[PDB]
Amino acid sequence: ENLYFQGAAYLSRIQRGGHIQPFGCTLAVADDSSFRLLAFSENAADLLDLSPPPVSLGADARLLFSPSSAVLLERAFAAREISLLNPLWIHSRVSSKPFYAILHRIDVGVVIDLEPARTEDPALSIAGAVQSQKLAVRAISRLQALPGGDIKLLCDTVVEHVRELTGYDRVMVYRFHEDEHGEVVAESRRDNLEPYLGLHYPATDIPQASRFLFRQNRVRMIADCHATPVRVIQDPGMSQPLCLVGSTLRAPHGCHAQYMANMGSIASLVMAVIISSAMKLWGLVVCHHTSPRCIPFPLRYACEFLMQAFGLQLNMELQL
Ligand SMILES: *[C@H](C)[C@H]1/C(=C/c2[nH]c(/C=C3N=C(/C=C4\NC(=O)C(CC)=C4C)C(C)=C\3CCC(=O)O)c(CCC(=O)O)c2C)NC(=O)[C@@H]1C
Repeated sequence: ENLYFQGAAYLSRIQRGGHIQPFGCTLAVADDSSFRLLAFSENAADLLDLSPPPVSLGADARLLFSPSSAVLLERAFAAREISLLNPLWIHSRVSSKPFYAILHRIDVGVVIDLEPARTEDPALSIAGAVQSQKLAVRAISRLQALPGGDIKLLCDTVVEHVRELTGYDRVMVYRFHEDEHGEVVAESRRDNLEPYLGLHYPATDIPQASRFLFRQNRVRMIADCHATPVRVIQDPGMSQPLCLVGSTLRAPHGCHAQYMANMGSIASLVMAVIISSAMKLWGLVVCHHTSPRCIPFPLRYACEFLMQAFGLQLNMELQL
């Protein structure tokens, strides 16, 4: 309504921008049991230690990974619901470098985001997975244990639990006003950082396109706003840029990358606060770091279900 004069501003370059963040790599793979590579980020061979090259259009994507990894991929692709197995713990074929693989389906096939695992030891990997999930359930029960009719205390508790879970320098709750401008209504930050609590920002800083995408893609991580985006090489038969809207590694729009650089938020993690209207974006939990940061997928998943629990409790206290 207030941003009506923008139309669908930015939506095409956010959905199909052609670039990923360099901390990981992306593969698009045929969804017909051939595992043919349809597209790959130009850094894939480098990140997989693999410089007919194994990373080339039409090659078998399974041959990038260890033989036991290929079996997990075959299972995940054939599963009734691909999201249930995310993330896969898989190894590159030649170097045995471990990755979390996050799979999703698009128009043309399956996208695989590969995020390097910053531990080889499987047991410490499991210990990280486990601790996060149990931290989210603990956070959720602590939100359940909260005296009702106090949205401010709910927001102040959320920011403390998310800051302990994620380790970001600054964690905020950003609430959208009626006129679509926002306000920082709760903050937990490193004590040598200037507070943003109580600050108001124009509606135009978060365009309708971005607000809309947060309904389907509820958690977005940016590892380094200064990182050079990586282009996607695609099969010449694809008539438009790959859909990256569901990718964990989608590069920020250059206007946002510059916004983050000007704010000194080198890294961010942004999560949707969704309530019933059938669903409304009430606000965001916005995490900033003053250095690069890329937390493992299991911690981001644990945040996502904490945020579902926050939305439901918030939606109860609002209808009440
Ligand atoms: C470019 C001309 C204009 C513009 C575009 C733009 N913004 C976003 C998305 C976001 N903008 C913010 C804003 C804030 N972050 C903060 O820390 C604060 C203070 C609390 C504000 C107001 C946020 C949170 C997002 C979401 C980003 C994310 O997903 O992590 C986009 C979408 C970017 C994309 O790639 O998805 C775009 C295009 N921003 C401007 O300021 C210009 C007017």
